[PDB]
Amino acid sequence: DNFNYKNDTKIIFGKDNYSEIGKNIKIFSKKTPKILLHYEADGELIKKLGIYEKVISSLKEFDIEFIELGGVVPNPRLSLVYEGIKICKEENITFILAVGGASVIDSAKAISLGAVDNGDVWDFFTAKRIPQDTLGIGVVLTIPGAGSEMSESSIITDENKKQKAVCDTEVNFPKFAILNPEVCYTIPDRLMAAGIVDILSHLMERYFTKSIDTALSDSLIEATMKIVIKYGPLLMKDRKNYNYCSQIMWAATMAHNGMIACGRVADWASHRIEHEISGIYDLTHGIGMAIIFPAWMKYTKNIRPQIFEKFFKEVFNTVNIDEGINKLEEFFKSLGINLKLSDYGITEEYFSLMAEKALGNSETLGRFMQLNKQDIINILNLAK
Amino acid sequence: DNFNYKNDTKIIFGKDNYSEIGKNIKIFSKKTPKILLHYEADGELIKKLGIYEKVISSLKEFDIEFIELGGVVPNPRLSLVYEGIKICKEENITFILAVGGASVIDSAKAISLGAVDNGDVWDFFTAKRIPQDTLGIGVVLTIPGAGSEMSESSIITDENKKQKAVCDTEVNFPKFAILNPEVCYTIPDRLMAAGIVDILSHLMERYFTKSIDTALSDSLIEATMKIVIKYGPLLMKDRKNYNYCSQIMWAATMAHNGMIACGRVADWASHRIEHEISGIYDLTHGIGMAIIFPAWMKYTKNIRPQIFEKFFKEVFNTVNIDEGINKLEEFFKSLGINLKLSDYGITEEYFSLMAEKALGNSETLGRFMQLNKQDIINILNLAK
Ligand SMILES: Nc1ncnc2c1ncn2[C@@H]1O[C@H](COP(=O)(O)OP(=O)(O)O)[C@@H](O)[C@H]1O
Ligand SMILES: Nc1ncnc2c1ncn2[C@@H]1O[C@H](COP(=O)(O)OP(=O)(O)O)[C@@H](O)[C@H]1O
Ligand SMILES: [Fe+3]
Ligand SMILES: [Fe+3]
Repeated sequence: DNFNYKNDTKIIFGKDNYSEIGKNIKIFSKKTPKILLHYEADGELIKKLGIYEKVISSLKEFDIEFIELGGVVPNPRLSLVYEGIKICKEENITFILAVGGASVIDSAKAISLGAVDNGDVWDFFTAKRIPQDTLGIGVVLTIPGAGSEMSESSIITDENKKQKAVCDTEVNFPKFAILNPEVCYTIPDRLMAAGIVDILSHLMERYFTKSIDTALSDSLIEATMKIVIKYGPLLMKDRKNYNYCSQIMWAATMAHNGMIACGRVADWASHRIEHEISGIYDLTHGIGMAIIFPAWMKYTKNIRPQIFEKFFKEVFNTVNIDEGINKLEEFFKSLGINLKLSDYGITEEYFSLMAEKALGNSETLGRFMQLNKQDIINILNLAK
Repeated sequence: DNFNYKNDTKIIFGKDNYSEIGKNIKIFSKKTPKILLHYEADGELIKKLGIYEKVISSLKEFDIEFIELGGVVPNPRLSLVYEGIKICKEENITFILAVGGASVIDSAKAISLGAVDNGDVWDFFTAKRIPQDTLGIGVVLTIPGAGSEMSESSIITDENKKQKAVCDTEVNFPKFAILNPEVCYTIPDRLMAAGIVDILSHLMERYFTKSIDTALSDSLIEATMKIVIKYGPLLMKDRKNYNYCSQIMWAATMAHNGMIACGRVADWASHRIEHEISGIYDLTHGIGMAIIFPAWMKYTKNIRPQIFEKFFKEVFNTVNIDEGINKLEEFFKSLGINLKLSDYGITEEYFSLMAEKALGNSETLGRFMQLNKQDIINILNLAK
């Protein structure tokens, strides 16, 4: 149970600090800076929220020239990376400012790769060549989900082949990421609640593990989880509260940190099951992770019951798995979330279809518990 | 209460992995690698422990040429950095492997600065010039104290001026740090116990703070502290237990991480008081941090009692400060440590002298509580 850890992304955390955009562009861009401002669509949100302008007022404040590129799709297209690469070689862009969420942060990362490369950028997603440099990006995050602002991955889709892929390498690490919890305020309720689940789930998938000798790390993952459990409901009912937003945003960041999860095997079973509820139904990840995970832990409560007893003792102050599973259920409902799939008029109709697609060509699925097709149907019946 | 965080030092954590020395030298040294092996004195310990050879067997395993430099003093001298710089320009050393503890890790860092600089290296400790590059170092840590293996500081002393100084900049960050808990085994008892106190103390100095809105971070610092409290005594009585050593070593690393302490004001009062007990008496830091801190928290128990109630609830499972201060006292004794200065035949003789030297030219000392000369004498009388 050894492990390595790197993460060089600079964290600029806090509020009323919009100068550090400029400052940090100067610090990690060569020569004189000239940047690309990247965002989903035509600035429609970042502008409506007032980030756009205060962004611009930072660049002006620092004599930073800049072209803009827009038109990002929620799952972004190499269509537009080929666009942005042309522009960074054409206009000698020396640095890119991702303003938005993970799917512009993703597109930004892939432009930063090709801006510096001689060949085609797919070869870096194709598993053909391993990029050895990028220009470098700074992110201004508007929504604390998934942590692409601090990761080494980029998730793009080739729509004319519509084969999607990813590229995972230490070059993709942002040079810096601005994190202001104020951006949490304008987020809609059901989307805020699902992002609080994503954080807890990210933590639980690493926590529930067959690994041993993990006490310290157990403690840290417990601490973050417990904070998500305490504050998530408060933020839900006090959306503009900077403190509440700071604990939550900071929790999501730490959840994405391999210092606290350090040499322990993550189980992705709940993720994959949910992936296929979301493939056939219009349903938000986080909401599906609140209906499935309790189903899954109910079905896996016999593998290492001790590590379940521990979980619920540390986090819900109780040694009975049943009582604690229900407290976790109750905590999900305290963020607006109905706990069953029937409640979303999802029926048993495609449980079979979903279970086959989840397993694909494998026979089982999972690490904590190896789960086969009928196992998965049982879990879906538990969550019905 | 905003904050920034960077740390690019690569963590290689674990056991039976001595190849990664070689591997990681290849990865972060230009061209073909040729390195400097740096250590205290003439390899006397690292060799006696068998690190020396398994080091060499990694470099041979990787066709890595290398000169050696030895002769480090516990508080190291620019005498020898001027030596090692000459050799890295002379023999085109492209990378340095610090094998040892913080005072060779320190000397290594200062050689890495000058190897790449045109002028004198003092100017980087003098506050005259701000270095903009180093060659780069890898550390193999033999003792988990102070965390210089992951810091940006280097503490050298000019003995012919015998003015000591430091240089703190993002270039000093090791490229990688090998951390194998096995190195804990051979450490002597009183020195292992004091290093367990250094870790707890490092955490407590950041915990006890006038800052607010720090719940998540409170939780993480509690988690680590609580682990140091649970495992430290076990490691003390089972010195070769890899699990126990892994939690403790990993705790010290995290204690040195500004993700868990994030935008909170550290109080250095206990450090400074202890510094002057150690200036006049032969006494190990960690042991003096176990006699002074309880004295100090007794004397500061009225500032924000709530944050004391919290501390002892989360860490010693009790809401009474007195009961908990005594549990912390008892925990110190459970590692071999007598709790009073009288027990070391330290008398009240220089309490006055020590209090004046601690304050220097300032009138008070501290952030949690402003402590004046008599205040400090009171704390020393509490610890007598
Ligand atoms: N600060 C914010 N306030 C309100 N809505 C936001 C904010 N950030 C993102 N969104 C919205 O959330 C939806 C999906 O999130 P997205 O921005 O694609 O990134 P992620 O992939 O990290 O969730 C988008 O339609 C966008 O409208
Ligand atoms: N793995 C180890 N086993 C035994 N003794 C050690 C080990 N590492 C360091 N020491 C000893 O500890 C003493 C002081 O620690 P030092 O190595 O100077 O670094 P640090 O400054 O981090 O404590 C030295 O005299 C050395 O003999
Ligand atoms: Fe997930
Ligand atoms: Fe200290």
